[PDB]
Amino acid sequence: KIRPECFELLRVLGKGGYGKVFQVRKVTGANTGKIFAMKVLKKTKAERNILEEVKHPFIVDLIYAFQTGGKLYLILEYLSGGELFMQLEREGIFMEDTACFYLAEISMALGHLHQKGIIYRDLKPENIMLNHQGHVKLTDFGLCKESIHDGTVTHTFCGTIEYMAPEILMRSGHNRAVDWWSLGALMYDMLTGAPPFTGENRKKTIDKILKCKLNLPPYLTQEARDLLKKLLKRNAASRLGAGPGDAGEVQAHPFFRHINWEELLARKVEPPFKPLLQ
Ligand SMILES: C1=C(c2c[nH]c3ccccc23)CCN(c2ncnc3[nH]ncc23)C1
Ligand SMILES: [Zn+2]
Repeated sequence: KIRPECFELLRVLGKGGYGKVFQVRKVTGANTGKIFAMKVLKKTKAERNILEEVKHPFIVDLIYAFQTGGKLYLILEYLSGGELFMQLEREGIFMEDTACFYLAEISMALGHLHQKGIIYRDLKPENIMLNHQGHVKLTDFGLCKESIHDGTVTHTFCGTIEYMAPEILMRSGHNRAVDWWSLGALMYDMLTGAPPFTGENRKKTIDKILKCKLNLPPYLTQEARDLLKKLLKRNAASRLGAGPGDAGEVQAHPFFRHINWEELLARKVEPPFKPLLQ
């Protein structure tokens, strides 16, 4: 039987309005000494449900889950590699091979989610973690990681909306196509140093995202520009990935022509950055 006393708290990894995350050490049972991430939620139901259903090398693992008092406890694999964001922040702009690597792993995680009817919605780089090897882990399935909350009910607009598809901002209904939009916004951020549609304030950013007039920098390879054009489109249904092939359609793009998907998935491809060496 698992309970909070089975874990000593080592440090605060993050704290939001609705939850808090610790690095923890288990001190009982056969995983004695094992390090985990512990997320504590003040009761969140769809989050646990998703993690119990998903199982993929590029999606974070859920080890234990329990509730005691008013709190829900998720015990996740500890990811020492930090946020994808941190790497983008240090590098300024990714080389295309670099960007390619991460987008390729991500696209596989998204394939898995969609096959199970799950939508990630928001690929802002602080929502993508790296494991100790430097491989991608999607981690963000909870309510909202923010301190101050937009509106007073729903949590779409709370953090940056710079990677969110037009139809999400409009609340006009949406599907998995939004995730391929967000992949394009992430890809654009990686390659250019900023997301595709930014304003001076909130209102303007939304307006630029809705107008969706893409500026493709001339510096990028032909294959990169063509993929970005195919991802960042207002018409959700016409996005690469929006069709029957889902991730398949995206993975077959020339931009990924050097990817052995078998090797990538087995994590036998060397990540461009190794957190243990940094
Ligand atoms: C950052 C997180 C976070 C930051 N601010 C928050 C506010 C509310 C809820 C969560 C957060 C969450 C995930 N995270 C992780 N770090 C390391 N191993 C991890 N395994 N699984 C997740 C995880 C670090
Ligand atoms: Zn919020």
